Amino acid sequence: SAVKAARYGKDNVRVYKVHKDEKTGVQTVYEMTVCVLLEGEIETSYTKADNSVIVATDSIKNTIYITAKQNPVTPPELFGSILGTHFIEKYNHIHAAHVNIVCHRWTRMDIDGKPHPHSFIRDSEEKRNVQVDVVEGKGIDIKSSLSGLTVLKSTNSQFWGFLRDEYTTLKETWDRILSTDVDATWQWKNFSGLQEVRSHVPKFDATWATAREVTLKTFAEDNSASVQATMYKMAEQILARQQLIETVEYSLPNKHYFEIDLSWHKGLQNTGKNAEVFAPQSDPNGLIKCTVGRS
Amino acid sequence: SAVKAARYGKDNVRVYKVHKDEKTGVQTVYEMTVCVLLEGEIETSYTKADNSVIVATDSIKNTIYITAKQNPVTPPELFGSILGTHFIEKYNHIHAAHVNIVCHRWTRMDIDGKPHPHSFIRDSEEKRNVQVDVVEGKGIDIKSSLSGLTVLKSTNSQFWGFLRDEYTTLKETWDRILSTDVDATWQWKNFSGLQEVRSHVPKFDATWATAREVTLKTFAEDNSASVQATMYKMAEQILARQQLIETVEYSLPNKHYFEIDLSWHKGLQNTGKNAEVFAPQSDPNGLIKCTVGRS
Amino acid sequence: SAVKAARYGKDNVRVYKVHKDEKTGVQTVYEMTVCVLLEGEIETSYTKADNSVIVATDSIKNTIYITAKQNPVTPPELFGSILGTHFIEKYNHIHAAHVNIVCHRWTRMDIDGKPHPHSFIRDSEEKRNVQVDVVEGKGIDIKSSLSGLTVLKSTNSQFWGFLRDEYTTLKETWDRILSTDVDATWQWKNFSGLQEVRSHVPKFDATWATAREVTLKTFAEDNSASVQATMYKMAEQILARQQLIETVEYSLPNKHYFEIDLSWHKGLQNTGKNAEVFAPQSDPNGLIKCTVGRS
Amino acid sequence: SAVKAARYGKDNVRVYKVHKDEKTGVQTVYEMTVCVLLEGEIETSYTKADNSVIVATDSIKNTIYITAKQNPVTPPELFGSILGTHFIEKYNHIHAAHVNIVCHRWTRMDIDGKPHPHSFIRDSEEKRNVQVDVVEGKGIDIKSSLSGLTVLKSTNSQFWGFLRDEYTTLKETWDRILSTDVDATWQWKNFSGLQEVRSHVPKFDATWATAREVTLKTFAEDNSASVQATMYKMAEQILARQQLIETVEYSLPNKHYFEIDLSWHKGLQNTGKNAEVFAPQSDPNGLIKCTVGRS
Ligand SMILES: Cn1c(=O)[nH]c2c(=O)[nH]c(=O)[nH]c21
Ligand SMILES: Cn1c(=O)[nH]c2c(=O)[nH]c(=O)[nH]c21
Ligand SMILES: Cn1c(=O)[nH]c2c(=O)[nH]c(=O)[nH]c21
Ligand SMILES: Cn1c(=O)[nH]c2c(=O)[nH]c(=O)[nH]c21
Repeated sequence: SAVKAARYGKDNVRVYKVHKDEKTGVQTVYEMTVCVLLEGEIETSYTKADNSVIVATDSIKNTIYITAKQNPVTPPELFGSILGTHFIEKYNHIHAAHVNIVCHRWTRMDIDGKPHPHSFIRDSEEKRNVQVDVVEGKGIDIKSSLSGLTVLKSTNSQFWGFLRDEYTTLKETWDRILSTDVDATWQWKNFSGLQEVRSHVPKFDATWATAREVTLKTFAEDNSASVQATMYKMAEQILARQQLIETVEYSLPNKHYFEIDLSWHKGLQNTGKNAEVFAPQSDPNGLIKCTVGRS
Repeated sequence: SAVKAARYGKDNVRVYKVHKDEKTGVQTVYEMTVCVLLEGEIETSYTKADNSVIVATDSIKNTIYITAKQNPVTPPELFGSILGTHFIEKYNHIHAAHVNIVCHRWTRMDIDGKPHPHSFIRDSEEKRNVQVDVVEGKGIDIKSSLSGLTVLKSTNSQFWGFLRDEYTTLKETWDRILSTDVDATWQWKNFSGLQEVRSHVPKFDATWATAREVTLKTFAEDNSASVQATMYKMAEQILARQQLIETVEYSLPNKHYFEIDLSWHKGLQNTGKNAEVFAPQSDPNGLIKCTVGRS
Repeated sequence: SAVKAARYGKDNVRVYKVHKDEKTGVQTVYEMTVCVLLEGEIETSYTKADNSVIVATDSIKNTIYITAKQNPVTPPELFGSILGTHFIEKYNHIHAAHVNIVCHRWTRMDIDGKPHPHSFIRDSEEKRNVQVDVVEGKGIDIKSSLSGLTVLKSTNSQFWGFLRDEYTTLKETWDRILSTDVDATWQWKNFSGLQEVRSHVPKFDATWATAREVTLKTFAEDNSASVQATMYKMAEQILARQQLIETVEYSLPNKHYFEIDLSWHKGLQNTGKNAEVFAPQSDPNGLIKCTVGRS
Repeated sequence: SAVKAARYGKDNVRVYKVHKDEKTGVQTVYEMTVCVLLEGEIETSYTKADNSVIVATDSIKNTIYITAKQNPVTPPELFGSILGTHFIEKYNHIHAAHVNIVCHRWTRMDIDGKPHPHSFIRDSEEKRNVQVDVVEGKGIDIKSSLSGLTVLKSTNSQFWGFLRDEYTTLKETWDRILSTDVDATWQWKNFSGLQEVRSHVPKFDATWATAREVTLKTFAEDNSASVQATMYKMAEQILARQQLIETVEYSLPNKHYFEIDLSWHKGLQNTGKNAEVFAPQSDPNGLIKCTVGRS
């Protein structure tokens, strides 16, 4: 039998960093959860009990804290690239590093209509993530994403004209609620190395901001023919705004809100144009995905 | 053996309601999760298999939807009072109704710097809750609360001068991170019945807004001597601003962020005044509670 | 304003202890999650920023580990009583200790049809818990419980003869699925102090075993007229088997499994006597409670 | 811009099925959660708002229930293959179906030392899963797995001889606790179609049983040199026992239990050979993976 693939490392490493401006006294915090998995010439640790090739996962954890202490942790695309590059340069037998970072929100509080210097609030569970794969001799591949962005529109969503056969009971509709949790990922063109990633630093935050803005505006303004149609419009726009992106992927659940027929009770009217009270459904849910690239 | 206490009903009933202003075309959504438990002369369903005294939990579910269709669902203090009163008036053998409502956030989206008519975003998992106990002949007792409000301040929190004995290892500090998830509850004076609850309707939203504002401002501005001291200041203020509140209760976890000593690595300085990178601790956590009333 | 009630302490303290029999070489592990909250003359920490009265929550954490090192951790009723008694005896101004312990399952593995000396498996998420309140001058009050015991029976459950009115749509049934997650609590007679708790040590594990056995056998064998009726039969039996219990409380969700009408598809028969495929409902759920004591 | 990849369908479809033996009166239940995603000539639903190519996700849900009603649901490898084949044969423009099934445990209860005919218990949260990809013209690819199997051994695990450099603080050890949640996947040789899957039906349950048995025995009996070494031994054995498996993949977290130094308290000895009380760590955790195939 043989080892076809192997990777190992440390997951769920929580890190917080504070930056203090001695001038203004203003403080800014960053909190993330980091995972680093390594690959290389490590097969013998599995096959011959040879631990000599293993950089202990505890040491990988130490390295994450040390790297955060000596480098900026934002944007996460840069921090991930520095961290991944460290491992492949430091250890001759390690040839790839896979770094996943989830950034948690700590938004500056406004007290009395004005930004507080050192107090923050977690406004929603939405995350900004990055996946960075640093492979010796093959550069740096970065996928950036936003996830956990939950939205709902109460009208201006339709779903009619779908295939109807002997398995179909769903009625066509011209006015429904649409609600989803957005997961959007944009994949960057391959970078030759850290120097190239550093040269594009300003584009990272800007592109995340654009992806978020296009998602929200399109969802709110599109008179949606389907989740499929609306998501394609979002991806099209993002690709048009940033040339250094190769593909955009969206994965959207369709979280159903059902009408409740109350006519059995005193002829109460609560369906169609009279629908006011709905039952949110926890499961099942539609799941719609698409990856859009350049023609 | 005998039945000392008994209650039964329906939990986890998800409800959504939309209000449409035909004039402006503006739509407003409300989403909540409701639990209703009843008490009364129902012992025989337990002791003699007598189902005749049971209002089926499925019927309680129907009743929640019907009541939401025919009444306003906001503020939740009023909706809960209407729902609880319904059961005790409708069924002669039911003498108490206990209604718990959790309101989920659906905040109107701003697109292009302006409120969208029918699109919403879930901004944080913070909840506004109510517990309403409607007891025949004893009026209506309402406890209102906010929970899941997660905040952090990066400085201006101290903890020194605590008891030191042979079980103590904790070092005193004059500058630490303070982070918590706020759970605050204000208990209203007993109301004689629905008419009295209706007479105070405007105070409900106003008091929730005040509780939230006082919590956030006090947390941000207090140079905290301890969680105990800071929380007492919050409760004091709320009681001073609303006479119809009898008590205010706070329950605050102390979510620890530990310094990381990196001196073993090239003499790197990351403790005390040089602390920049911290390790958030998932567990254990301090838990501090207090109930403040009027003297 | 005044402090009406106050308690503080450490939550989510995970503890593991191993016992090694040098004779047989057999090892036994115990893993629990502990919470300790104290009450006493501590108001001034809230009102005057006086930390001198505070036993730091970090010290409470240290104390839990030290106590587990020097005492048996089983049965949890005894360990909780020792831990709570420690605080009220040690600190003159602390007058009550509230200890909650959740015991996690680590069941010895059987390899080749025989008990392994030092390997264990977590067989289900069911917990054994205790709540111990040690109050100066008022003895020790112990509530023991089992929770997270999930069961289902596919027939021999009925529900008919309930109240029918204009809010009712539910059909009567003589054959349905019954599924629930059992939460059962038995409250012991008050104990005068540690000496008395030690004198009854053998009854703790025995009573937990009896409660579990009676719950499982009654659920399996009762031709259930309702959740209410079946749960009362369980509580009756437990009270009859252990005199030192004052009350037994059960809290049971009714986790619904709905029939699916497939007749619209080629006249397929899947309801009533022909029901084979069902849809488990995640929410809402019935919730039925009862506390049974001695007449 | 162009559609590079697209898939859509229904997730989180809960299904329960009961089988009743009219002879013995014995009943057997199966409960699963199913996800089906389709691919094919559906780009125009995204690009031109053409819903005519969409088999509604609600219809996919109906199809899952109908298929479960007319076919056996066990082993899940067969049920998944039937369900996936249905879509590609039924709809000319659908060319691939991806079916994921999670099977939940409902284990027959033993009452009075004997199997009950219709009562079951959920013994642990461990799952048996399958992923089936049915691709037109390319056969059926099946990956089977077990996950959520949580185990711990209190001794007979070592970790020494790993790389030591300026990032290393971890001490070598010859006796530690090892605990993990096992996720094991075995990938079958490609099958030409349903007929071939049906011909191997008996191997599915047998191979799952073997994978589970080999995992448990190896974990318990190996004097582990590392997680890497122990997991490789498991995969080797499974491959040797079933020729129709091409690869075996394991993904194992290393859930740390730390020693607690209590020497600061009255010289208490709780480290090394005297270690009895440990602190389970919720995060971070090592994560070790490997895919083993045939040489
Ligand atoms: C309600 N609904 C389905 O049943 N399928 C689908 C789909 O593919 N896309 C939708 O936008 N909605 C929807
Ligand atoms: C850090 N810390 C403890 O250990 N105990 C306590 C307490 O009671 N209150 C605090 O504000 N912090 C704190
Ligand atoms: C199905 N069902 C209800 O609707 N109510 C009730 C109840 O009170 N008790 C039951 O056992 N079942 C049930
Ligand atoms: C404790 N520990 C580490 O720090 N790394 C590793 C590793 O790769 N493998 C282990 O078995 N343990 C371990």
